Amino acid sequence: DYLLSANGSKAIDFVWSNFLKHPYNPKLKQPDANVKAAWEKHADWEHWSNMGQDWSLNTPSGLVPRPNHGIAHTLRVAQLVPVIAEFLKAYSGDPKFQKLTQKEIQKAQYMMLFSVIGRENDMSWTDANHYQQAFKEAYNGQYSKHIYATFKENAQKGFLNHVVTNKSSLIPSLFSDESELQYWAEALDTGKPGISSASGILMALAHDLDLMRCYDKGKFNSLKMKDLVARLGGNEDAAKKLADYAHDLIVATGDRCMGYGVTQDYNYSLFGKCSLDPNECLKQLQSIPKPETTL
Repeated sequence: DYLLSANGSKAIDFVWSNFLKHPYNPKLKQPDANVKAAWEKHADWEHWSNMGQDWSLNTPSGLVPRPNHGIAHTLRVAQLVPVIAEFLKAYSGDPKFQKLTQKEIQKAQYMMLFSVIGRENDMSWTDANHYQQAFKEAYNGQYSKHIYATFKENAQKGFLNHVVTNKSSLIPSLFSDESELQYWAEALDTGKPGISSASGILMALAHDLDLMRCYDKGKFNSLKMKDLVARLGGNEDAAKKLADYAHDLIVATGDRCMGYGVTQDYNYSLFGKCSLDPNECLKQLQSIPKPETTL
């Protein structure tokens, strides 16, 4: 509901125009020859080609950059936030979800719009660690700045640039004061915030659910589904209805689904409409009914 608010739509337009519609960084497409060789020594690491994975996607309506972390992904994880929050209040039994206010839910949803704007490639945190160590091995202990640290500062500066000229709209209708705005500026990280509070968990589950778009069924059920079921008081049925909703949002945007339910490849036509026009993407997400807490 808040994605249609004045603050929400403005944040959506900002992250799209300034970050999400722009290509990745060519320098971070692959490691150098030396780092590659050190990377290739670890036959237990995923290949260094992870830095170049999901660079862009060809589509009837145009070339879609960062297809795995674009506007479609961003809008979905935001759409999931208030829905998951209502499922947690009903099925968790955990007091800190009960103390979650509507205001905090709106902020959590708002912050997820900035969750992946700092990315310069599609590599994971586990991939970025591999780069740093492989770099260190190839150059005998030489320091290299962690790529996700660069991602965070990029996202921060983007967030700071937006909120600084819209303080009157954000405070106090969304953020109570500048200090609470300061809290989220420091908490903002790639994918999910570094906090483990009520809002932090809520935002983490939204990010985790949408990972069914790029995770195989085996990895998704083991790494993501179990703690979602565990978060809802071991209610696999409630977790299923939530995952069904995340699935339907992905299908609605023509995105690929690999880890849950009726899997599918890209719908290049539909995915292109949504990935190149946030309002068209939002319109598709609105075609899916909000799941009620009852089974």
